[PDB]
Amino acid sequence: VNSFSGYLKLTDNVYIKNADIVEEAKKVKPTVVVNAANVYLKHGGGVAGALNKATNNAMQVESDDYIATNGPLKVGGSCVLSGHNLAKHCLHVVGPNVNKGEDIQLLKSAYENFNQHEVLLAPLLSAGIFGADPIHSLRVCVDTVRTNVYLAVFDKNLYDKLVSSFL
Ligand SMILES: c1coc(CNc2ncnc3nc[nH]c23)c1
Repeated sequence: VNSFSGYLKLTDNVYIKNADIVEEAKKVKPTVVVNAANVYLKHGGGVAGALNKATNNAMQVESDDYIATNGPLKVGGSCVLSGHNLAKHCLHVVGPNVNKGEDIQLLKSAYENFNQHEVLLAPLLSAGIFGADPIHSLRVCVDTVRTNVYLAVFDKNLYDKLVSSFL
């Protein structure tokens, strides 16, 4: 049993809810929240801008030190940093950005990072400001992630379309 409430069960391991990921993290304080990161960990907008704002910019300060030491992530890659006031850990995952011309085949590699964690609160990778089709992102998630993933989809309209169209 875990603390996640109000989710629709899609599969053995994948759950979904119309919820802003920021407010969900603050309520649950999950072990792992996933950020929709870019390779520079520049948390300007979308999910990343919203979680960084909720940490009062502490996520960005930690991220800048990480990049100064290690250099940029890979598209499809990840790193584990603090969850600050939102979670124990934040898993920063880089899905391909269609609005930068990145290979959508990298979306499966991105979701494979989730398998290193038993339970996660996450957004749909490459959705929102990253330009991919969220229906596709949900299909790759279900077909790639084997650990228990709780998805927070804020756009009520999109949530209803994801559920209605789910095979
Ligand atoms: C209300 C509208 O957006 C938010 C911040 N959370 C958020 N932003 C963007 N994409 C999201 N996906 C889940 N939660 C998200 C709150």
